[PDB]
Amino acid sequence: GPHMQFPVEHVQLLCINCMVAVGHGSDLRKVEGTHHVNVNPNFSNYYNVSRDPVVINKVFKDWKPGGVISCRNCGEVWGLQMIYKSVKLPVLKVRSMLLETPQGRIQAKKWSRVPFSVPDFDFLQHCAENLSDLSLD
Ligand SMILES: [Zn+2]
Repeated sequence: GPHMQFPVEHVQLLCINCMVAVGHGSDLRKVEGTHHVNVNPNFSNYYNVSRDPVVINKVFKDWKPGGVISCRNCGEVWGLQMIYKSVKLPVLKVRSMLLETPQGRIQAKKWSRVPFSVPDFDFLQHCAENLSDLSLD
């Protein structure tokens, strides 16, 4: 029915091209609402960084560029890898990614249409998971 509803837990990160699931739509996040980046350690296996170092128009401050990302399952260049506070966050598109839902797959060209939710990168956690200066127990 109406009320286009699609939970992240229901939305999986796949390759519109491949479509084998390169991640989860509930494992990705946003960065200062500038560019969506799906965080995942096993993602490095789902993509290969180009040879060249930085290949972008200009460089950013809030974060630095990385390497051109390309779905290893297929190759469809997602974009480039971005680092922030020492966090490898791949910057993919919305047209290169597929949102597998129990209501039907969805492929947008703008995250502005993304059905699932995309929370910003919780640095507090990543910091609490990278520092652990708080506690372990
Ligand atoms: Zn691919």
